Amino acid sequence: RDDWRCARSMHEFSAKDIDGHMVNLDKYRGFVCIVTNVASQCGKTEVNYTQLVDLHARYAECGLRILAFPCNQFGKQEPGSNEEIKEFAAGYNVKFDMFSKICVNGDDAHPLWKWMKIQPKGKGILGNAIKWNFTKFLIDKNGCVVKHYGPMEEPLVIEKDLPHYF
Ligand SMILES: *CC(=O)N(c1ccc(OC)c(Cl)c1)[C@H](C(=O)NCCc1ccccc1)c1cccs1
Repeated sequence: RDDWRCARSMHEFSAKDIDGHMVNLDKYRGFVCIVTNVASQCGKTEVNYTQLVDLHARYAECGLRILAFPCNQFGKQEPGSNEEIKEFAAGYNVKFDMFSKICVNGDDAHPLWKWMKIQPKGKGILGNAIKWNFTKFLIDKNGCVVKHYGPMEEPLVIEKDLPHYF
């Protein structure tokens, strides 16, 4: 639709988790979140999953949460079913939140992703297009986008930004 344009927080959105159940993202109010588009057959799948698991293990007790959205739009590198992707993520000992596969670009992009991309200046992205697998957004406790990190930036580079938002 168009109402996503008017939102001011991630917490105004909902999304289906990887089991198919709708999740209201306002449950993340009060938590610092990394939101990322993931893929199982990407050249950087291992480094992204393992470092995201490591960050979550290290900072969940501080309030860090991670929202992973599978997306097949980049080299068709997430071709499997939601059940297969859940089983894949389990292989990296993922304990953060897996969502159902979505689009992140184009007219059928999930509204949360349409919204994140238009956030200002250094928060949202340039060109209204996610470029590849494993773009990361840092979301503060109020659900606002505070930083983004591109497909080639390892998740551990986010660690230096976390203390300003916990
Ligand atoms: C979990 C947590 O939030 N930590 C922390 C506090 C404040 C900030 O920045 C505002 C950040 Cl990034 C993290 C832990 C932490 O507090 N570790 C110390 C453990 C402890 C031991 C005894 C009593 C109380 C706390 C941090 C993780 C890395 C650096 S600080």
